[PDB]
Amino acid sequence: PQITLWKRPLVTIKIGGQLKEALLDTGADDTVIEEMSLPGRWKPKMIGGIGGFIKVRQYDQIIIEIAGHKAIGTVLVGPTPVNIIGRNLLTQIGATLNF
Amino acid sequence: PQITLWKRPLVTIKIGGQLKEALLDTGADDTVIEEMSLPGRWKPKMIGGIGGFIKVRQYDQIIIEIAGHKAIGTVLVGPTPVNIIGRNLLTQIGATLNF
Ligand SMILES: Cc1ccc(C(=O)N[C@@H](Cc2ccccc2)[C@H](O)CN(CC(C)C)S(=O)(=O)c2ccc(N)cc2)cc1Nc1nccc(-c2cccnc2)n1
Ligand SMILES: [Cl-]
Ligand SMILES: [Cl-]
Ligand SMILES: [Cl-]
Ligand SMILES: [Cl-]
Ligand code: NA
Ligand code: NA
Repeated sequence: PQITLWKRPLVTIKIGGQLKEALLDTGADDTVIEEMSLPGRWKPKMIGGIGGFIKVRQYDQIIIEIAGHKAIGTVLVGPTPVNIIGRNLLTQIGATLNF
Repeated sequence: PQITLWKRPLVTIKIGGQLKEALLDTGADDTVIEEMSLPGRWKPKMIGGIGGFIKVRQYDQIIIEIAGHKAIGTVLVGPTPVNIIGRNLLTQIGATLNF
């Protein structure tokens, strides 16, 4: 698809058996999801941006279906105000910015 | 161009005759730049990021070139970690997300 930017680029994802709405975010290095359980090992991480830092749990090798496209990678879980699909998974679905 | 997302989507911008680096950020509603001098009056704005909110200065109808594409629009100035080109100006340069 071609997604214009007149509105926020929100899509449906499936993660950990759950459907969520998430922002396709070229400004985010990694994917960050609101609090949920995921299986397997994790380790703590701090991530920063406008307004400072939050503590998250880093889960590696997590499968996510993004607008119907499967990808695997790291998912950070923590108190993000918005679910964000970052570059680490945008690359895997072949997302590009075009102008 | 067609910009892939394996690296941060950094471009050169020009504002007030000065070249700066900025991130093309589909997850940002609005363009936010680090402290600089801009002409004219400003209005207050609160924006919300990953870590909470920052107060910024809103300057309207500012001339800005983005990766060689001319825009005129709103620029927010405040303590952002990186200069970010948000959707308000990504639409002016005709940017879409594609996969
Ligand atoms: C005006 C404005 C300026 C900058 C930003 C912004 O910092 N965007 C964030 C994403 C975001 C969006 C909304 C809330 C928190 C985080 C940006 O795209 C990515 N950030 C990095 C950039 C600042 C360099 S980030 O979120 O800090 C970040 C850092 C590390 C990682 N791994 C992932 C994300 C957002 C807005 N506002 C905005 N933009 C998009 C959606 C909403 C929103 C959504 C729901 C309800 N209300 C507002 N609000
Ligand atoms: Cl990854
Ligand atoms: Cl590629
Ligand atoms: Cl905001
Ligand atoms: Cl604008
Ligand atoms: Na894992
Ligand atoms: Na103005």
